[PDB]
Amino acid sequence: TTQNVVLTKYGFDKDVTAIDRATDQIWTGDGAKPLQGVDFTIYNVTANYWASPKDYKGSFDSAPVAATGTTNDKGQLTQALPIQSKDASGKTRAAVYLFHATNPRAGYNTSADFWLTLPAKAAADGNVYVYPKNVQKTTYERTFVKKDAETKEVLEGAGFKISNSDGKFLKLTDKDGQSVSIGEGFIDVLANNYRLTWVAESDATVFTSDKSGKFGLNGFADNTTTYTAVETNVPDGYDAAANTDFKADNSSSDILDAPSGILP
Ligand code: NA
Ligand code: NA
Ligand code: NA
Ligand code: NA
Ligand code: NA
Ligand code: NA
Repeated sequence: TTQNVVLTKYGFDKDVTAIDRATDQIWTGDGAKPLQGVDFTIYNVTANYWASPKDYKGSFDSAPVAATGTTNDKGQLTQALPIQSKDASGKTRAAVYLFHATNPRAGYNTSADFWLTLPAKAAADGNVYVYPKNVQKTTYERTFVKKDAETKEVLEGAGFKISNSDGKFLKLTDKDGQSVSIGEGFIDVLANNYRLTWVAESDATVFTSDKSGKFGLNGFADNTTTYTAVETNVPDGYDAAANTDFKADNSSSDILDAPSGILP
């Protein structure tokens, strides 16, 4: 015999704190953003808890995995869980489950671990509703406009790589670390739930100026680190721009490409 636990992850403004809600309350978020693609492990902590209930403080040491999952487009993750389970001595008990975020949405801190006993108070539909809490982090972005140095008009199709002070280069991956194909323009890492990794130059992501000359991305961790934009694919008939040092300071600035001279 099991109960359906429905986990819903909402994203909140940095300075707004959610009130606790009972497990029999169906809460729309009012209308905070549902967070898709968030990974949770549910641990069966029945044995850890019943070792000494008054001392339990959220340990999942040696606890088996009851289930894993990922939030969907509604920020939701559903899982049927046995209401009873065994303690360390093989005695049957009311089951205790601990919910552990293993991969938070880009731009968010990991949720706090929480746990509960089953059977729990359920909503009118028979489901048990939980709502993990976390804090949105402040991330930063940078935009560049590629231009013709002579005409001052924007330049489409110029390719760039980005390096850090270690000489490693930026590669965008999906939430699971896999490669992704990146096109032209400003890349919305936050909306796409991408990750910034630092790799060898040959494996780096190439960013390309779009029809308005624009390229760049959001999702930088800080605004103090210096990075370097290096032009790797120069439009035909131009000379490469000098390397451009920058901070992810939410600004936009121009990068100039000089037309190649032709002599008689
Ligand atoms: Na997981
Ligand atoms: Na355990
Ligand atoms: Na018992
Ligand atoms: Na994620
Ligand atoms: Na957690
Ligand atoms: Na791009």
